[PDB]
Amino acid sequence: INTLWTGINPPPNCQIVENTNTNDGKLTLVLVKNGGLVNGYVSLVGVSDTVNQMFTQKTANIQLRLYFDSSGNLLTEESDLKIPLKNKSSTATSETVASSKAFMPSTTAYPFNTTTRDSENYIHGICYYMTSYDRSLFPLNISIMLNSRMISSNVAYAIQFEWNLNASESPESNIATLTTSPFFFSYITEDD
Amino acid sequence: INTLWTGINPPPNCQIVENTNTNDGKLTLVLVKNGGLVNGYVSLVGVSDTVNQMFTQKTANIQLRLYFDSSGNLLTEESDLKIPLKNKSSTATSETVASSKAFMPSTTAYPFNTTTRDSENYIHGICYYMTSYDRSLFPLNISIMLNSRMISSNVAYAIQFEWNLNASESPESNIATLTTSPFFFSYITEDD
Amino acid sequence: INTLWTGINPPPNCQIVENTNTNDGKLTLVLVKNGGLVNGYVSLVGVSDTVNQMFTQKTANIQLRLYFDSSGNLLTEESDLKIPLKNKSSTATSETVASSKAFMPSTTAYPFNTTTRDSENYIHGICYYMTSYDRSLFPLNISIMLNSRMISSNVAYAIQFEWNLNASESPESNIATLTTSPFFFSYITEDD
Repeated sequence: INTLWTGINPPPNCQIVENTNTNDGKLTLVLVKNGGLVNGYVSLVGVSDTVNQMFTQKTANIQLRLYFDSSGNLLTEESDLKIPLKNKSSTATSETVASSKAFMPSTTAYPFNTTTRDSENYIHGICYYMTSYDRSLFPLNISIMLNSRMISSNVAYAIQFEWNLNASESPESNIATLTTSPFFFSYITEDD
Repeated sequence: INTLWTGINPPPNCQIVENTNTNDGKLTLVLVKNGGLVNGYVSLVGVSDTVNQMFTQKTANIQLRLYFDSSGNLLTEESDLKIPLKNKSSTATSETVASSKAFMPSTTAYPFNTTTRDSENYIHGICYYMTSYDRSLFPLNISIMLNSRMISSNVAYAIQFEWNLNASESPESNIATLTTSPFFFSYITEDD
Repeated sequence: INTLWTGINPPPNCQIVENTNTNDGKLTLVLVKNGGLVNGYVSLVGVSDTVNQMFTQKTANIQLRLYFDSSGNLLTEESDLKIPLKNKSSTATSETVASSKAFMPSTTAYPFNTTTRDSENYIHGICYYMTSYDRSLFPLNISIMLNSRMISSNVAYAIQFEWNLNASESPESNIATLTTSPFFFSYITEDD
């Protein structure tokens, strides 16, 4: 049960836009309990042509905000991911809510809405986008927020993924199925 | 047994130049089963005058292709690595064949030779090389394929590393035994 | 017991400057036993006024040198880290000197003071420093040396961290609580 994910290759379960009437992408998130820290693995695959065109320009920004409750269960209504996470006990969602907080980011490490302590609970790094026709690689800046702020009375934990493109003439086409490359990461996990 | 590796400080076990009939590099590969993911650790060291006199050029491309059978076993023949991977249980491999599939990259999140899913199963990142005389750092792109294509009937999985340099004037002498800094990756292990 | 650390959020446990009568930074370090590997986590925070004003220039290089005795305990004398690394069996240390070795960097994969092997035991990568007023990032260079050399007869293993700024005009203020973003690393653990 040391794993909590989206599933290997899942169906469209994102909402890359503050409008979209449905799911436009395909987030693949794999969290694994490693004692003190949690092991991250993140990768996005745009499903909606609207999201598949964003890159067509020269600069873009996609961010997905995830919110959990006090027991580490995804809150579909609040968070951009609209499909619950499950812990691989098959490849199918495992039952027995034995607490998923084990995968939750320590609020003592990653404090909520605090000043005189300014953010300093960010994850920064680079992932890459492989060009449609040409197989080139454009570096897109990725950063994980971690307990951004609780927008809801029922938000106890938060993990936010933000990809930022800012190059000179991205793939001008659409075959740009937009595929962010895997971004490996870790964060101090919540106590028990 | 969470560990499948090349062993600590192995002996020449690669075939880097697509020409050599002898091993010209020492590859260190360590895979550790961690829930639904597999923690990777690669580093490479040059052995032959040939390989070592590569960063003497402002441009290089070394690539190692590994192929395993349905039982997570390495195909020495089809691979550039000519020594089977072993599981930590001493510092010496452990016997029995409970199957090394648990370390094999899931052929569901990373499919084989087909279109409509054109690549997107690549892990791109950056590792470094630290000059001989001086102590300066050179960025050298790394990218891990993952089930490129079954170059043989008896191929179940494949993992291909690829170190590429592209700067302007690198340690041009020779002592350059060549050394990639370790690069850390993670992918979705095979079901079981 | 697979978690050796400083503890989520610690007290200035450092000694960056080769001067400071006392500590001046808050190093956050998490090691995790993981098969033949050790998954690391690193983030440093500036406490002193002197430190929090380094990034008021264009360059800087700070290095926390670490050393352990044959059983894997942090030798506070020789290190710039002045508080032993406790085991996580609460959020407060764990007893039973059943050995912390398993967390230590294999003296074989990473040898000590020697030639014919010069250096070749560094981990290089980039983490980031966010701007105080602007929400920008300035990439710094962190190298992890592993088993540098043994400066004392009681030195068994060592893990040296080095961060390096080398850009052009950094957050010239002081608000610079000097918070380096987390740096994920892995190294091959000592036999047992």
